[PDB]
Amino acid sequence: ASPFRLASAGEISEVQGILRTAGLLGPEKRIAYLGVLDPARGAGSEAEDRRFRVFIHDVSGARPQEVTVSVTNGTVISAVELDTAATGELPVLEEEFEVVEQLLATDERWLKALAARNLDVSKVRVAPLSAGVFEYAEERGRRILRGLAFVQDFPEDSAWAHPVDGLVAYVDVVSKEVTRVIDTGVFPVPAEHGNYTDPELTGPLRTTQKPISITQPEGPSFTVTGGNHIEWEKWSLDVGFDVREGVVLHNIAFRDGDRLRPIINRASIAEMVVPYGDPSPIRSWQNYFDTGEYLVGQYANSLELGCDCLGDITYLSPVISDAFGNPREIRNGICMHEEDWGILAKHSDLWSGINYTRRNRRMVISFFTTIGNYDYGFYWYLYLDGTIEFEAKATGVVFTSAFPEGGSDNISQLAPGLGAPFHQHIFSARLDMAIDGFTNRVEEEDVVRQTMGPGNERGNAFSRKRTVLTRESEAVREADARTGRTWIISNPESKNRLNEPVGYKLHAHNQPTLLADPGSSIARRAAFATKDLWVTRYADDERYPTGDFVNQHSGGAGLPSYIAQDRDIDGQDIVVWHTFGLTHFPRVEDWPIMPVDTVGFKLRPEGFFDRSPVLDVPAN
Amino acid sequence: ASPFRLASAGEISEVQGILRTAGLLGPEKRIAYLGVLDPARGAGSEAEDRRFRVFIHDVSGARPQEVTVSVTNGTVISAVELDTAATGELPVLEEEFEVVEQLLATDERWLKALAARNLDVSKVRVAPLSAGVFEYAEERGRRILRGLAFVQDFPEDSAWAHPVDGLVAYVDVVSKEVTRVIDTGVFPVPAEHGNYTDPELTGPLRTTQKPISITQPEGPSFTVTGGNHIEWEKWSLDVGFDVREGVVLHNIAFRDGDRLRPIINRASIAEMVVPYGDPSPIRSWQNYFDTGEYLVGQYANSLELGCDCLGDITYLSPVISDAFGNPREIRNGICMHEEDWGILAKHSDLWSGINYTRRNRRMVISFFTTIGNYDYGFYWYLYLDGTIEFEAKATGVVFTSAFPEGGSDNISQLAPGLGAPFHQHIFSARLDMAIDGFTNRVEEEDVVRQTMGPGNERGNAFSRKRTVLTRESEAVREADARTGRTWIISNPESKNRLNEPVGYKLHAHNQPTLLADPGSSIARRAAFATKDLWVTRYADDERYPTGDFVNQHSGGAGLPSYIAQDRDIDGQDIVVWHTFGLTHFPRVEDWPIMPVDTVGFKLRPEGFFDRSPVLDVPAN
Ligand code: NI
Ligand code: NI
Repeated sequence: ASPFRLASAGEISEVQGILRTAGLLGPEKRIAYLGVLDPARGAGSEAEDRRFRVFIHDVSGARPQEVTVSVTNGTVISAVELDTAATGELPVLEEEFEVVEQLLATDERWLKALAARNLDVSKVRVAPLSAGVFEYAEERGRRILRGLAFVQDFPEDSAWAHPVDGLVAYVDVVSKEVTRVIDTGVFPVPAEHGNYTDPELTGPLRTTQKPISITQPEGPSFTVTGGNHIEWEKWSLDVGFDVREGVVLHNIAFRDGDRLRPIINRASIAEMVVPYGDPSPIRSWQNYFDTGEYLVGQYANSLELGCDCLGDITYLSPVISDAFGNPREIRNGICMHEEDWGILAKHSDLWSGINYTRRNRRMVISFFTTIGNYDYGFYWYLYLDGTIEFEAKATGVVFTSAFPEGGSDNISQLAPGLGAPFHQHIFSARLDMAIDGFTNRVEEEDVVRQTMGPGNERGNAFSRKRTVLTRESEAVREADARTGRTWIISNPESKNRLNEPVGYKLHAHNQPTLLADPGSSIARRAAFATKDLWVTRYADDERYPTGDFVNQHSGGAGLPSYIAQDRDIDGQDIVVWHTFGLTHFPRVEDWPIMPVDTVGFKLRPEGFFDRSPVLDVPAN
Repeated sequence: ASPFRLASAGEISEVQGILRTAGLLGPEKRIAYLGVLDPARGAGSEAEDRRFRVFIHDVSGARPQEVTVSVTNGTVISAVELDTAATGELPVLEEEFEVVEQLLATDERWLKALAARNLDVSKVRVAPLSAGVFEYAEERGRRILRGLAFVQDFPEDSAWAHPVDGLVAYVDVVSKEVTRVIDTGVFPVPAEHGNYTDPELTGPLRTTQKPISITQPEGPSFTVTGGNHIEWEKWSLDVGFDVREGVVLHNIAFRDGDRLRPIINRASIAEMVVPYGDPSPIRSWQNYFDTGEYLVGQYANSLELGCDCLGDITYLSPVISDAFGNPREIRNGICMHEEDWGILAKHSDLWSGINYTRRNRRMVISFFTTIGNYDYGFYWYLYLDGTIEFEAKATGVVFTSAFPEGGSDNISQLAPGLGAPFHQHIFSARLDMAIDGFTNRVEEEDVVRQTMGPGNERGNAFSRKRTVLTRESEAVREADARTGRTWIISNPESKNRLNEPVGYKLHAHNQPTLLADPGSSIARRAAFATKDLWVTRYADDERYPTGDFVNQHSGGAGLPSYIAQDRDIDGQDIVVWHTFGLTHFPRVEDWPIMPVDTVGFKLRPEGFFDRSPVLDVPAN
């Protein structure tokens, strides 16, 4: 079918065979990542080559390998051994989750720390946390996982309510050694439970909510063909899914009359990092790259009808590979539906006597993932007027600690003795731009204030200025909410009827960027997060802002390296990388389970059309 | 019943009778403004005293009067004659709108200007606009309206497509004299029509949109008692309606257990200003205060079921006074409904095996108004988690001009020869705070970055700092998006279970504030718009950020005068005034009719509750 169709179970199986029948797949080999590759840059590509990229880990301790197979041709295109100390470790394997707790349970240092706290080892849950890169020389080259303990009073108890502060362990997951156990001192383990389904906590449930029924008696207005191709209200796109990025949007275009006009070639959340701002050595190394290290697509939930997605929902069940190369389906992992969006346009004109009102609607493509204590909803919206928007919804259970006696400048109190370390959830949307084709350019537009005087005697004038970003070395931009700064992506060789380059304007939320000291390890490893907007020249090997192997990578791996190429981006095939995130100082209201907090960005047509593209929407 | 109930037709008729009886409402008198006053500050009130404030205009040129009557007691509490040259003219009367075009139709200077452009006077519409305060000394003390011409080719033609640039006229609407006709030169009058209902422009209407039905089989979850008292999912409030302010929310409180806890005593949009940034003399005086000068409430549309408000809607039809004191009902002028709001909270816990998902909902209270070419929707939202939000939706037809041949730094092109001068739509939300009562304070909270070194060896630490605003002189604040600046309103005498003062945090959108030069007439008249947040000590006569009389009134009233009192606001009855707006550089997509653009703000609980207030929300 389409070269952008979702990976089939058969294709995953065929990859497994190909790797097996080559000595790449076997006994101590585990697939840490597998995903289909996007078609190469071309126009008359009438020869389909479905290729898959795989990261293969070796349990014995042997060197991992990056292999690209061709499923169409049943071949191995490349297979390279990786020097992980140089290029970074492979993505954390799901099967290594339990390992940190298991190994620590027989460690005398650990057991001693628990005994001192009178904690039963069988009730101590341990979180498999990414290690990052700090001052531990012995960790370079080794696949380390750090562990923080949470007491679980019983099977259905929420362990997050009972953090064990003053203690942290480091574990080499291949040699299976507890490399270290640090105990800075005993902290009271918070006693209150955070069991949000416990009637004693919830109280009598409300009986006041009457139903809100959302139906489509004639079915939805969008069509799904070729498994993942969507056609909706002039919009056209292909919904892809990657185990690392999650939902990826391909070929977003708009049928402007006779033309199917491209806007965005590929849209994805290429990275997601959660840096913590607690200077306690128990947590100061804590930075979770949910997308890069853990792979958010891998953990997508199976969304239930009527609970997660309301109304007329069309589901996609993406297929992924397990650690052995067998295909695993994520049933109902992606929701697709259209929802009413209030008033689109309205005017009651006195002079003409015409009263006009039209309703708005948006196509929604979403999924929800669970990464330990956090749960994130990723939502992509396409609007009738041409607006494209992304929204991330952060919920789950807050990552806890003990609340220090005498307070804290970096931790807030949730319950008696229970603290919540300050942190941020920072995202990177990778937008492979295609405004009316690939010849694009980006301009930074600032509102311009004018001084009262000659030519502006009443001092009421205000303007705007646009600065073209010509080389990558000038394409690392910061927000300026004060001057209403935005960035416009245009095609200098495609003019609208008023002879102006067609374009789309990116409206950012202007939330704070990475707060960590610039010389910090996280500042270097997640350099993308220190600036709001980056523009690079497209390159098939530049996929993530943090690089291909984020786990225990030293620093400067992605964007800072690409940007260093200083390529021409003025009227070229370019990619926009927008950093946006939430800064959290958890409140009592976030405990025991946090209500959704949101962040995102949007792009609106800016002289893309010759007039409003919604004049043909009826009153119905 | 409740002293916060909406004005009834009988009450308005009684005010008329009381005024007539007092000799204050003879045949030459007109009611420019009539509204019910809120109950006085207190507790033990001795029965009801429904009072109404009225601004009385005199068509014969006599001085207007401000009068307060007690409709309950049949008395005039006060009546004072106004010196308009000093304190400001009364709001524009609806009847004076038609006067501008009518008077100009027989003016020879006007006729000559039209003849020079070959325009038929019977086809030239004149947009009657507020005058402002400029260098025209003869205007001081007179009621002036300025006029800009638009050609209307036929009865149902949209005149905005055909602006007549280079011409403007000033008219005294009382003495009925054209004071000035300015013609700076002819400009081609744009020829394309902007008729969005013309099949020739719309093209064939889409047949692709299938229905989205939203119903509530068991009715809505909120209850309406006493005409305007709403109770929904723990929230309690009274929906009032004022002709100047539009929808006003009273006594917003949350039922936390046995306690009905107040949050906001009164919330309204106390002012709106639309300044233009085109330095052409034809439009450089252009600034309307839709709320203050025109009274947005009197122009509220009657909303259509299914079109304007989709779902199970409960309408309020507010009653206002006509120019003579007779009651007039705005049928279905306010929509009240609850809408589904996606996911509220979600977590799939590995350790406990418990998968939890809850849906969100919001109570919506809204109205839409039309003032000339603009249509604005005002939306207030109450969420399950305790969040309060306001959203303004700006639509209608763009205010046009000619597009200068050699381009423009202050006007954009929409169609051939058609321009759209740059402008802003700035709002002022007046929040009379009552966080767990009237003893409140405001703190400005900035995220704090920390330097790597002693105490922060890994350079990951980040904090927050809060500065209490103690006196009015230090309560005029600006946004700082870069440092995640927010403002927290707390009650220093009411502490949550963790012994922290309860509070609510205001999250602003950090959009650009007033762009006009600080020395401009508009910067002084709309002084409130130059700053993001102001905090004043409550006073019953400090109602609007611009004063009681905005029309043709210079600086001297409003917030700048209030603030000078430098009152104590640290743990006192205080009022928060938040400026938030849209900066518009119209684009081709905004022509022929503008798709909705939005702006707003929200307040989220900040340690107000002892834990999440939505744990009792059913699975459903
Ligand atoms: Ni968080
Ligand atoms: Ni506008």
